[PDB]
Amino acid sequence: PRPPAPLFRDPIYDGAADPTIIYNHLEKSWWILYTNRRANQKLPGKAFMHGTDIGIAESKDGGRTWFYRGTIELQYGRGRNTFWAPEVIFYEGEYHMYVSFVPGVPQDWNAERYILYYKSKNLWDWEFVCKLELSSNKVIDACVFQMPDGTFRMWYKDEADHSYIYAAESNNLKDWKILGPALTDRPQEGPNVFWWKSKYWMITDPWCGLGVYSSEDATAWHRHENILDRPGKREDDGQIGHHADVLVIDDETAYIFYFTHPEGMEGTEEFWKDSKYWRTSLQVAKLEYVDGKVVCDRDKEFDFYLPDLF
Ligand SMILES: [Ca+2]
Ligand SMILES: [Mg+2]
Repeated sequence: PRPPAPLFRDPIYDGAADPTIIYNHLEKSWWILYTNRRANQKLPGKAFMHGTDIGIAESKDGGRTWFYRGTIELQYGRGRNTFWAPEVIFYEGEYHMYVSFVPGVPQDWNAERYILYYKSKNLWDWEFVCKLELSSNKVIDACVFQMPDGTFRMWYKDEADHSYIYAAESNNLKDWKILGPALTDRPQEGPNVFWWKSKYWMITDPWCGLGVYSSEDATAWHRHENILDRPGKREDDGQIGHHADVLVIDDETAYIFYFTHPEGMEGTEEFWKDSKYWRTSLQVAKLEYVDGKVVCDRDKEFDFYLPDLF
């Protein structure tokens, strides 16, 4: 059947955003990990975006039904801090998380941002490995893809360099070498790289729907039309899509997980003055390949199924 719409709302703060989907091999279930903004609280300034943990949504029926399981509450030093937009990959029997960190609970954008590396055997329990040394101390929104020579490539947003997408590389998943700016066409965030239809694709969030790029080498990018830039008809899908994660099932089947601010009015003073605008909803849509380009009709019915990985 068609996926649920919305796919999922967080039942603690209703601030589900920046979804990353990961198969839980031990419990044989699909997990979505998400930034949980404190969206249903009456808070000063931009506080609702901060003091965040990672929420867990689980499906045992291939994504037809989702249930909140709880939080991943990470620690980096002392106090109440901010955790954003985890990347999680399974590799050599372990889960590898690249999570964005903001010190304390800011009420504005006047703070550093780091990417931190945590590891887990079971997706519940995480051990701190290290802080990544990237191009600045204002870096967020890691995504990782393993290249054919075995080297892992990372993309992230550098807010200290015009909010451009940067690339880095690692052979051991711990130590990362800066490759430099990957995209210098526009400020954007939430990079997501995948392989499909014999090409590399990057999805970005330039805040007017999602950017779409293709590459033969995951270095030289060719820009295509945005997706999820027009309102959808489904419940809570009537606004631009944000910060996506792509799951490739097979050569014909790829799903895009994203979030909306369903009440809209982003980019206005009204957004910050009325907490009704703060809530976010997870969504899924099906990617298509038309005239050599990845496209998406968020309104088109499809039979959503997330099979167990064997
Ligand atoms: Ca991401
Ligand atoms: Mg992913």
